[PDB]
Amino acid sequence: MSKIERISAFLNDKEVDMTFITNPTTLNYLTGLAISPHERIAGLMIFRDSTPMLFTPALEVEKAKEHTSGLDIFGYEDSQNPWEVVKNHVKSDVKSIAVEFSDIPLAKTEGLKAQFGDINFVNLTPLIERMRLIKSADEIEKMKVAGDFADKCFEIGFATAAERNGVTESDIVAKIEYEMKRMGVPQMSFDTLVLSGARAANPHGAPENVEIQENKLLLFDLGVMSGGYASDATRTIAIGQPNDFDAEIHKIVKEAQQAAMDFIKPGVTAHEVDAVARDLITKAGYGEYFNHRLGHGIGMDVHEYPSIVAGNDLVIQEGMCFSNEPGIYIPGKVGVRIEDCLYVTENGCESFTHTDHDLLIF
Amino acid sequence: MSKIERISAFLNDKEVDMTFITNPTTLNYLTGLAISPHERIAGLMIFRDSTPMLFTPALEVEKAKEHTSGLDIFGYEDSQNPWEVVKNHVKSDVKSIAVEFSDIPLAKTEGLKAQFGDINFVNLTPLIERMRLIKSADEIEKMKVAGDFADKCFEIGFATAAERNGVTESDIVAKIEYEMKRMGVPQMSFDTLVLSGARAANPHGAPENVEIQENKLLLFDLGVMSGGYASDATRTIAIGQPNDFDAEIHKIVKEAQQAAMDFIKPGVTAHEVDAVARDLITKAGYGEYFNHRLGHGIGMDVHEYPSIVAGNDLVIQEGMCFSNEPGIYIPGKVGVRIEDCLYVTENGCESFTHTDHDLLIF
Ligand SMILES: [Mn+2]
Ligand SMILES: [Mn+2]
Ligand SMILES: [Mn+2]
Ligand SMILES: [Mn+2]
Repeated sequence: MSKIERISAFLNDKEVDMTFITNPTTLNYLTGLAISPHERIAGLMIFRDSTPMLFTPALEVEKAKEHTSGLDIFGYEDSQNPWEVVKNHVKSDVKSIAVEFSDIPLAKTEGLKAQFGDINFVNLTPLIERMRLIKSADEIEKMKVAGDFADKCFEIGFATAAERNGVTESDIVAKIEYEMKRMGVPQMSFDTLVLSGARAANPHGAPENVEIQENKLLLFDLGVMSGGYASDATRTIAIGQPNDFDAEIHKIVKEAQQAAMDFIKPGVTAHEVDAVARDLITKAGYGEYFNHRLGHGIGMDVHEYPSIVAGNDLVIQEGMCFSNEPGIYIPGKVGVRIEDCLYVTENGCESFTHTDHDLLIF
Repeated sequence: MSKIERISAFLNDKEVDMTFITNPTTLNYLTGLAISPHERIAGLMIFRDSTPMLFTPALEVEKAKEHTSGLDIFGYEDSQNPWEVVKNHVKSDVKSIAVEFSDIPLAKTEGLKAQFGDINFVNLTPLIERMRLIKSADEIEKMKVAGDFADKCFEIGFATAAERNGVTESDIVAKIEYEMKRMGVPQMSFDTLVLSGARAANPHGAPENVEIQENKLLLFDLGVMSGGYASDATRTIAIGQPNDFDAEIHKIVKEAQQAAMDFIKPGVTAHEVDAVARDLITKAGYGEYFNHRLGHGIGMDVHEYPSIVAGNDLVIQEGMCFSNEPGIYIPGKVGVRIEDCLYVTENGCESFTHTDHDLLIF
């Protein structure tokens, strides 16, 4: 039964009067409508036993009532005090409101207190996070579209680097984001990374206007937003023939990531999935250089639940989405990472990106 | 008054004990420290008669003394509770705090209340907007740098559309932003607009993957961020030879804009600046199709003060920075806008951009 009926069940169980939801991502997940309120006010109000209302600026009202359903919509003009309009549409005794503690600024809560009195505010964010851990088949299709665009990014990026003739890290970044803009993509899901040689072992490194080094490795970490959903992936290639040491580090990381991918299925635990990759790299003598958890969740944002880390005994179940991204980073010498995100099926998993994992030579 | 002296005199006049300033653009504006703190806590604290203090995360502590002087800097470890460090470091009594009411979220004012008690909060933002309304000489150099980048975008945009061969509005936008990226520009200051023929008359049109039209006009509205400051301009050209109706509409807009630039100087009012261009368009027979104010302010953002609009009797002063952008939009037929931003000198004004204003044919 619907997300809205789940939130309304929460309110009765905890004896809270209504919500006032403000985050534009949450608003899109819950209503289907992507709204950019910027400076003005917009809120979603859900009750224990009454029709949910949706309060927007006067200009967005008609757009909103063609592209949502089940909602009671009304608005306000710059000539009005918005909290007075809201007050004129709620005629009950409000003594508690559920809001999102990390998003709602002081002006909104004070403006709200000025009408309904001395409110007791309750945090709604933990329940929203929990509803997002399991994805529907409809959600997984959209994330598959974002994955296809991440695969095109690699082909364009490898080809741009192989032309040499003075090409730099920033030159390659710009060319990649040029092609995505041409195909209609609205933005990247995080800052695009292209790092040459020893520069790939720095955890704070950033693409700059430095020429890529011959006979060294090149790291690409990238991702896009499409239809409100995200993608994330990493691949490490070679520019000319590398030396024997750097090719052996790449083999270790490669086999470690494929072993975690052949192990994931419902019934195992997050701790166990981290351990497959980490034990393999530790047994080979490079444990002190794999210094972060194996993976993180993904969905509308690039960083959600669950956490694939030690000490987490959560049971993996069908529908979850998360990243699988081991690495070895050795300062001044070399750094390598290989990354996919995936979704969990009834007897296994499938990955969102398909580009080759081997050490290709350009 | 230095900027710090100005905040503190405010506190003595209003009987407030101290500040907790949190927005990173404000932080940069007041001290020269530009940091991106994500979810960790940073705060600037000024007093009525006592040395200012600055609270940052344990990382940023010594990159903070790189860029600031005269401030007692100190930090906190991820294993610590930040508001506790703040409470044990402030050894005077606090019952009231000045903050930025639009920026500071609920979790942070509740974190402060649990350490200091029942705080009375007071809004500092009206004062920052009054300090930002007049620009210093150093601020104007940086805005000129951002304006030159906008002239370079026009050179690139005209050339790309001259090539024809099926090029579209969205092809043209991608090439503009590609080139800015290669030069190290962090981002644009708003969504770039390229609109062809009758599509420029839509008040809500947007670049799309459709071929530009021969023998019609083409509109370019664009700007960048550089060094923490913004820019904004518009030009309108022709693709092939235009018709006589569209060329006379361009001439009317050209003269209206140039007329307002020769009028602006200290002493006149904002209402009078709007009327100079508006009367010219009205007397030529198209007043019904000039349906927005003549300009807005510019600085760190593109949406600040003063407002150039009927009814605003504010007096213009040396050092104010605003836009000058009349236009005519006739549904189904044509749209033209021409736009510069400017700074007011001791006896006139000067423009931030220099690209030609005439109707050029590519
Ligand atoms: Mn990644
Ligand atoms: Mn990742
Ligand atoms: Mn403007
Ligand atoms: Mn503009």
